[PDB]
Amino acid sequence: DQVLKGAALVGHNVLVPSAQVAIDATGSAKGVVAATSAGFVNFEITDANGTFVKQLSVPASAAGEVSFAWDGTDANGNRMAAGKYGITATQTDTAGAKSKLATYVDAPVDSVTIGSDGLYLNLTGLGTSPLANVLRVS
Amino acid sequence: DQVLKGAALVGHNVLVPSAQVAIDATGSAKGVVAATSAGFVNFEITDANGTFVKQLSVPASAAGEVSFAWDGTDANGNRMAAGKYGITATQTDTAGAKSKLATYVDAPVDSVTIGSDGLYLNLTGLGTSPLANVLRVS
Repeated sequence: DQVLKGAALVGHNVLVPSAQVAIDATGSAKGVVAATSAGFVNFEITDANGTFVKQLSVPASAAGEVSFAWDGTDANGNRMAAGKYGITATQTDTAGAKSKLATYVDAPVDSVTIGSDGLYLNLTGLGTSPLANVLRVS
Repeated sequence: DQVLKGAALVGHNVLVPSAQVAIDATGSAKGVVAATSAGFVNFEITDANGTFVKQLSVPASAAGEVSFAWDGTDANGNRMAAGKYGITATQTDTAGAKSKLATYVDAPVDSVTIGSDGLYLNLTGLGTSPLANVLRVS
């Protein structure tokens, strides 16, 4: 099946549901979230223990997709260590109503592996992901 | 395309990436998370403002899927109001290393709608979801 030819993903970038994002030493982690109303969404980055790292805010013209991007630095301008960081997204509509939105992280498909348990994508920085958890190639 | 016959989803349950879960007045919200190591995972339920509601903990024989279930009550045994609640999952492996895991919520596909923007699933309690964000029918 092309459930095999999904090897064409190798070399490209994908969007997968992830509660965390990753950065190397050069920096930058991007992704998107689906806003259900107009307003703004605040993306909070925490560390291993759960310590505050940085916070981003993005306006939302109206319901729809909304992108985010972390430069890999803390609120104090400091470049954080390469590794995986937790990310939480909270929406606030025009009215003040709050809600948690699912985060989708963008990552490069370094390679694909086909083992006994099906086909898996080896996402750079993030790790492993079953071909299926993919939201789309963007 | 059967990208249309995915109307067979109506009446069944699906697993979709969600940062929140929902409960009616009778109760119960379930879902799953993919543990990357053996240990335990703690699911924390928060409210609209972000107030603590309840916390669940589940052991993990080893890397793999792990299910969760909230009875709709707070840590103090109180039945919370019907509605949407935020859920966060944190893994702790045998060693004490912590990590945030992506949450997938199980919800009944009340119906399917096909509009100008493609086909959408009307998930009971959660709301809307584009056919694609679905992880699988379970």
